[PDB]
Amino acid sequence: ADNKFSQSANLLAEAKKLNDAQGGITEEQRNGFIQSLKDDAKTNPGNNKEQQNAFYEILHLPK
Repeated sequence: ADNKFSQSANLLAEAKKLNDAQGGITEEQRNGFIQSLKDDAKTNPGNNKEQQNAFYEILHLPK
């Protein structure tokens, strides 16, 4: 029943490890995460407002 969580929260944990193992991602790498957050989530009203919060954590970290 852990399917209601968007992959964003999963990528939060996963990218945390991935990025470190890669030795810090470059600017273009994050564009390969932005698409991975929602993929094609249709932009569900309210839901994506929630997704936006996770979006805010992946597009930048040292900035």
